[PDB]
Amino acid sequence: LQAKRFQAQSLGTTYVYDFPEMFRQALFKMWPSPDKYPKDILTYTELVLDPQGQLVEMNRLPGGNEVGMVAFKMTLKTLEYPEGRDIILISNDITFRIGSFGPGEDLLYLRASELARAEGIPRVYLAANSGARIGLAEEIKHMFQVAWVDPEDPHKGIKYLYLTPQDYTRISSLNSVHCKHVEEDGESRYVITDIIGKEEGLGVENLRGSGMIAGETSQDYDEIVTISMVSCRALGIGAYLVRLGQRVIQVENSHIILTGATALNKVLGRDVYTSNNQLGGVQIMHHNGVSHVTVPDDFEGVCTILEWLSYMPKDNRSPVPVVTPKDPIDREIEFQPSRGPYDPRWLLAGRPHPTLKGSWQSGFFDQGSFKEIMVPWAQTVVTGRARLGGIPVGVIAAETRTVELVVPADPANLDSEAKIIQQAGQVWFPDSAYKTAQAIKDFNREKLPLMIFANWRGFSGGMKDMYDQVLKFGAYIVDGLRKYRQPVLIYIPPYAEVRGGSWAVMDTSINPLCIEMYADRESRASVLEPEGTVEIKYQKKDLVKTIRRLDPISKQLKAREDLLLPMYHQVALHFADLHDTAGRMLEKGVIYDILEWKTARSFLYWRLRRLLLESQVKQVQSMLRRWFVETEGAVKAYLWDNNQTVVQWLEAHG
Amino acid sequence: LLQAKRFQAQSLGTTYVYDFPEMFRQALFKMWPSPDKYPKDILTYTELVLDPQGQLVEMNRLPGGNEVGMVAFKMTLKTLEYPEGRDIILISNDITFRIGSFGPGEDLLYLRASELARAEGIPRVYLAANSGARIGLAEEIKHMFQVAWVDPEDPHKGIKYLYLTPQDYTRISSLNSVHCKHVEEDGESRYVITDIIGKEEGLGVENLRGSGMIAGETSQDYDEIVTISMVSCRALGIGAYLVRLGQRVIQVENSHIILTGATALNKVLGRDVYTSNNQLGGVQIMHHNGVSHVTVPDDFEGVCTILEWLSYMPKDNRSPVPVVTPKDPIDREIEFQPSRGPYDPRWLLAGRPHPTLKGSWQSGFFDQGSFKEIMVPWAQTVVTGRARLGGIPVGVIAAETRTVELVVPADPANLDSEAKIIQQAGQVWFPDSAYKTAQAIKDFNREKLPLMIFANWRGFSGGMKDMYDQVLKFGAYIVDGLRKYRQPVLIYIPPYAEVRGGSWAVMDTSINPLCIEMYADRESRASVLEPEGTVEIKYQKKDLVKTIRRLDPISKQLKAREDLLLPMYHQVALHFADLHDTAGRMLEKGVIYDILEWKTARSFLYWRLRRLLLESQVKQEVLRACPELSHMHVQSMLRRWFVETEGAVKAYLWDNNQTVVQWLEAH
Ligand SMILES: CC(C)(C)OC(=O)NC[C@H]1CC[C@H](CNC(=O)c2cc(-c3ccc(CN)cc3)nc3ccccc23)CC1
Ligand SMILES: CC(C)(C)OC(=O)NC[C@H]1CC[C@H](CNC(=O)c2cc(-c3ccc(CN)cc3)nc3ccccc23)CC1
Repeated sequence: LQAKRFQAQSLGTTYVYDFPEMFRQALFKMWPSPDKYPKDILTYTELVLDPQGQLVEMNRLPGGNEVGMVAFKMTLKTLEYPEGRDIILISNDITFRIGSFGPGEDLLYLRASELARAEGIPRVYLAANSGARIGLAEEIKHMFQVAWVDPEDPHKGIKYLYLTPQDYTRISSLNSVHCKHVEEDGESRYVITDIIGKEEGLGVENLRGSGMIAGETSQDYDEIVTISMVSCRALGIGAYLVRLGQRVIQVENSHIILTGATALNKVLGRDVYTSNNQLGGVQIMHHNGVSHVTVPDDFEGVCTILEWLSYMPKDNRSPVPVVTPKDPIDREIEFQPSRGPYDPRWLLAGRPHPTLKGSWQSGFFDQGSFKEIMVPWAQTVVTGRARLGGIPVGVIAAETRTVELVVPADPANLDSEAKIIQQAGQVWFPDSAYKTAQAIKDFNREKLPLMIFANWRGFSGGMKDMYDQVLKFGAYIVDGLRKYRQPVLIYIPPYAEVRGGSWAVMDTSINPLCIEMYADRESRASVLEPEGTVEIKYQKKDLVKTIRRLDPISKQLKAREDLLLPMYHQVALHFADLHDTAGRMLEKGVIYDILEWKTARSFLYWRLRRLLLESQVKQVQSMLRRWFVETEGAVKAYLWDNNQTVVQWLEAHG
Repeated sequence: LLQAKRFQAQSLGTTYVYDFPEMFRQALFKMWPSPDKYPKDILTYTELVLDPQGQLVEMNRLPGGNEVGMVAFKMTLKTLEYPEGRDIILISNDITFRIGSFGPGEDLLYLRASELARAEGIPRVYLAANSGARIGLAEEIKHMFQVAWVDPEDPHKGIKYLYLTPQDYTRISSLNSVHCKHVEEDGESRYVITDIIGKEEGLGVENLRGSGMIAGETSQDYDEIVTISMVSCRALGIGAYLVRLGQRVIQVENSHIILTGATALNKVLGRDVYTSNNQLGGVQIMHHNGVSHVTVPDDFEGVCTILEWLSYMPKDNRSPVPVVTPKDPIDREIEFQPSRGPYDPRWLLAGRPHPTLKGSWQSGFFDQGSFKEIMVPWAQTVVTGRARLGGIPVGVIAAETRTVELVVPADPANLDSEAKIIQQAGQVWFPDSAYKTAQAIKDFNREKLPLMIFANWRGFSGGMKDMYDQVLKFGAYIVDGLRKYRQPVLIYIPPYAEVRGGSWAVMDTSINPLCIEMYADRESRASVLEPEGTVEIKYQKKDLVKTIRRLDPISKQLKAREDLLLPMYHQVALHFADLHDTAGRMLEKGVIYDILEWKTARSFLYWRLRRLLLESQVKQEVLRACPELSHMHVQSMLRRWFVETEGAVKAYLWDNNQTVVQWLEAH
């Protein structure tokens, strides 16, 4: 017990059978107000496989593992689900054969993953592995013979390897070797054509059990909630498993590798790499978007899992867990967006008052609810989870400030150095387009609604960015949104803009059943900005036609026009901006309704509470409207355009 | 009379839209074998025009008479694959009508001809020669609006607001072209302009809802039907998006696929960085990154590339693959012999027109002249294309073994940038070639094509820069693409080729056992690690020393004998680890269907693919009436039906592919 408990702590990780006590303890932390802690906060049954190759809920004593993989079906008690929520907890045993994957490790991972898929409950995976198992025939190793090209003289080569007829006969019929009988020199010998071995998990068959678990993981992300935690290391198959599950928590001083540092130096020849953390540590994986969040220790990772889960429904057949809000809906929004650049997280989470202490300047979402993912990667777009009157939502927000990308130096070219790049705010770069698509896909498979705070000038059209695939990454936004199954609320806040190519990828017509567009009183939208519109449709000739109409002096002339030209151009710009308003967006029907920031929280809440209520009842629209008319009256029918009325009605009638 | 529009298109380096149908006709004559066996009405088409209710109607009319800068055609084409005819939808911009800009009607006519191709489940062909979303200003309000200056002496002080005189607010009806707040400044009535709407439709944000409409439709099209796009002259904004959402792109030389022009970007940067639109989205960029699958010198050569791509694709999303009678026999051996060292894998696929003599050809795996590659300059460690195996069209993916020389082109925005040469080791999946592979898998799956993988991978790139460039994300896209694969997948490791660890994992039969079939050659290899790797962890100096003591007569002083024997008994350990990596082991462990031989692999895999295709159609007819039956109820039915007709003496021949195909084709 303490021998395995030492081997794990010496490797910096948590011993596998101690993990459920980290879950029971973190549930106490997440729980609000003691004394009133619930009875049986954490209940579980260890998942083991029987000799029939089938899973069984049998409960034993810790340490008694015959395979280097441990799974548990658990029931957790949370503020979201106080009676309990179920998950499947798979984990690698870092003590047993150094966390390698053999047939028995692949099979348990598969059968527990298939059980979570059948129930539709979250699959939480704990990674600490050495990848697929490796093996040579040790029986054949201590018996095999060599036939040299010159028996003097090891140089010149080898003809083949053989077995003495006594030894070929001794290993039966056991099927461990394929041999061709040969009469050479004067002795009978069995040329080893193929080495098979009388053991499982020696080569090729460990890849079939790797493909098996990759395909299952691939499919789970599409039907259930998958979460992966990297502790110590994730190698080859272990690294691909975390990726296919998409939501990765990387502990500090851990690595997500495909091949090791020594292995890569051995192939390349020279000593390129220093460590495995270099190749796939936090500085690589938290920065390129493979890792969603970093944590100091395994305990903190256990907390981040439950934290993410608190935004997610119980299973794939249950709605989002809406909780009684502590922060009211009847409040205005203290924080006010500026015309110039600002941090979009203020717009979401609020901020401490700029001058006053210890005051808080409120934001769109409920205080303390805004939890961001993929923070260091593709900083021109903000991705995360939040709560709106207790409704957990997926959050996507454009960054308006110029950001800093630090491409690290390539240890492979000794003349390489870190490339520093500036990325302009309100722009979808190849990376930010990828991030926006990825968060769309991830939040859709969590069965979460989506909230986008829109502020985009367009996609980057520069040579490098076009070479780097912006066209391909922008197309993935259009499809992520088309495939969206829950409500999508698109909002342009005050002094924000959505221009040409950006609107086209998120418009109501891509998915009208989910997408709804809301524009602020002070927001803008058009094909080009006024400058672009002015240069094509409001040229110098028209500009001179305007002076010779409005200027009373313009009745010599060239002296008067050349003075007013930069002034009547400012006129043209202002004229063009008047065609880009929310007033025009409403007249044309491209948006649902014009919003006012201070009251946008309360409006969007009731509209969101409505849509989620309306969809559950459906799991047909005219049927819902007629049932309102039937119960409230044909005289009250005008209130069907009022969300609070309809919300309070749906919550009552049912 | 309309020859001026024809002259306006020639000067823009493109074809006039009403001349494209006659190019199709001519291209079908070129692609028709031996005259005069030319079929009656090789091309028959109708023009698709929108009615005033916004509905598509079939019209037989004279050219040059469209009142929207978009044109659509419902074409019936007589080809070798379908001699009685196949249907396509042809949509194209009209570069002479408001410079091919996308307005209200242009967007509705693209959406309606697309939905018709969706509803009919047939190919949708789009020819791009556009200018992106249409822009405009309210011209009426322009010659009438007033400026309220903050200091009118003195206009340099700025603008307070723009307004209307009481006179002009009345004149402007009942027209709803402006929105005003009534003001009393100084003493006279002024109607402040708050919002300019405009009389004419298709100015601002309504064009972007029309763009979102067609974007979402093309995105659906690609997933459901065959999508092909060609680029002539230019593809701007929404136009660039359309070609990409359709995925399969032919870019004509000298044309550009861009989001924003060089002039506008230079104004935005405040620096004269770009000199041409070609530096942004010309073939130098689009053909070198995968957005453009192929390039052609002119509009007629690309019209030929569409029909060429179509010759591998079924007539609709319901039909089977167009199987043509083979001119190149199935009964033949492959002449080209893969080497132990690197070779061009296009020699393994298409052969070569003979090394010594000249020669016609030294035969390859596929039928002569049938291999047609896509994405030639992009991610050169993987080869992607289409080909025919005894007249069966397939998607082709082959690992490249030669060390590829990648030229990273100079960034005119970056001052220290030069044309950089990077080395891409053969047999390795990099962030770019993993992406290229998953792109081909996903795209060929939507063509409803069987896939054939000629595998030779050492694994994925594990270096720091490559891990940072997303090799895990892209490698995972191979898993997701093969799992969702719907037609047979024939993976084969050629002679002297290898599949190691990480590379087998992404493509194993367990990902899609209903589709995936694994075959290995007698001279191929596979395992978790390369011999050198297996020997490094599992056959250490301790075991190496032990062997020296057991197999060396002299080793019975000691330390000196073994030190001069260690470099050689090490090579012996490599020989030992390599015999675990043979096809013999792969077959024993049940990881491969069978061990094949290079010479006879073409004959073998043809009858197995003919079998797989024939049986899948039987399985479909069966699971149409009773979708509760499985693949195995279908397997034993045909198996027992064969029993039981031919034997039971010939029962062992249910395992022979040619025999079952012969029984199938006949029965
Ligand atoms: C440069 C950064 C990194 C900021 O981003 C990009 O590379 N692209 C993002 C974005 C940039 C703005 C663009 C919208 N452009 C305009 O509204 C605009 C257009 C034209 C213009 C003129 C003629 C044509 C011909 N159709 C097109 C544009 N000229 C201008 C001059 C000054 C300021 C803005 C503009 C979207 C992409
Ligand atoms: C080769 C490059 C760096 C261009 O590509 C990669 O980044 N990844 C492909 C990679 C996949 C993993 C593989 C490591 N596997 C081994 O089996 C291995 C090979 C050799 C090895 C060394 C030298 C030679 C040349 N005589 C051949 C193999 N040495 C090792 C030492 C320790 C552990 C594993 C290995 C490497 C390829």
